[PDB]
Amino acid sequence: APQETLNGGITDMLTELANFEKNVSQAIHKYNAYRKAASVIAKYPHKIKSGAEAKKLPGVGTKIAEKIDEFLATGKLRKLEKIRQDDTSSSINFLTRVSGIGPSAARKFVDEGIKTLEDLRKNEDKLNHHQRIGLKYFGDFEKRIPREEMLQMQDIVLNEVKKVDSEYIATVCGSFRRGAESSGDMDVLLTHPSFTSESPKLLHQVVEQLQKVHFITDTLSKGETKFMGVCQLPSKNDEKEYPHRRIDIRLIPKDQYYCGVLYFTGSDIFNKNMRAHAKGFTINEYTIRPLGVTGVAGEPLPVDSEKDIFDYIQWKYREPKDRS
DNA sequence: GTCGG
DNA sequence: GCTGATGCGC
DNA sequence: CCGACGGCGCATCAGC
Ligand SMILES: Nc1nc(=O)n([C@@H]2CS[C@H](COP(=O)(O)OP(=O)(O)OP(=O)(O)O)O2)cc1F
Ligand SMILES: [Ca+2]
Ligand code: NA
Ligand code: NA
Ligand code: NA
Ligand code: NA
Ligand code: NA
Repeated sequence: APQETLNGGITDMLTELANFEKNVSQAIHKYNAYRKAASVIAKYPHKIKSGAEAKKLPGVGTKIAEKIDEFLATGKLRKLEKIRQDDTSSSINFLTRVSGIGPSAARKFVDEGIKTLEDLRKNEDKLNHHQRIGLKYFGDFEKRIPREEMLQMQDIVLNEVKKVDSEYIATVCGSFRRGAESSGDMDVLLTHPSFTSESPKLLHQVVEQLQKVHFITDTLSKGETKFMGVCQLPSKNDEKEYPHRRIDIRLIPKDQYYCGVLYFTGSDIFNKNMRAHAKGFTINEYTIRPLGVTGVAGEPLPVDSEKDIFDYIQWKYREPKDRS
């Protein structure tokens, strides 16, 4: 992609606006509007000279064009400069960095004068379990995970899953599967021949084994098909500890596995494109369905490889590396 | 906020 | 007790 | 003008 020195001032401005819309205004559609605009501008291979120029791009409209004109004329946006100074809004925005504190919790905290991590720390009884864990690992959860460490993590997960039952299949998806040099977390998809579209404790026994070997250290949420938690690589006799990392584990039916793998591999942006580009078809995380004459989705087609799904749409098979 | 019925 | 709604992360 | 904009699983809240 183009160098960030091209339009980084504009992209950074739009992303900061997007965050205030999500976290303070609770205006999720304006957050996505600003993100879309920032993304289309990030990809534009020219230094923008005017709001009119940017307005030609899809997702940039009248108001972002006007903001780009103020930014180019002054190096700032009055509106952003003001909200950055605002103790209430800045504090709400900041607290949403804690995993489990969304815009609603953040506002409620700030309204009670709880505005900093220090205030959260003093008020543990006002936090739910997930929020306590997000606070405990605030710094670690914002660190990226080098690929080297992801491989070590993958080694542990695959070894322990097979130890519980050698018929499991486990696949690390997300940016790792796309060969990224670092990841934000570990996404694991799990299946087992006994669990299909029509069919005990298959997710639990895996989570329990990873806990028994002290890889999984905390649990954010855990149901029959989705686990969200925290893990940590072991360190040698005295290296400093590794950071705690986020890990998800999803149990998916065997006959929907490849649609699962495709979906959770991503990127989010690739999937949107692959879905939008689907001829008389609709693809979700579970299935690929042929749309009828009226646009109604019919029955799921059988799938025994990611490629089958590319075939159905006559889409040129991209490998995970090329789904960016 | 942007798009498009 | 329970159902359904909302918040949340992704 | 005005509605769509992603949808899922789990934790927790609101209310019967
Ligand atoms: N909000 C999201 N909704 C999605 O459907 N997705 C889908 C399902 S998961 C897949 C991309 O996965 P992630 O969200 O794990 O992001 P990633 O692994 O590509 O990136 P990162 O290394 O986790 O930062 O695309 C992603 C989202 F972030
Ligand atoms: Ca991920
Ligand atoms: Na609002
Ligand atoms: Na435009
Ligand atoms: Na948060
Ligand atoms: Na109810
Ligand atoms: Na993820």
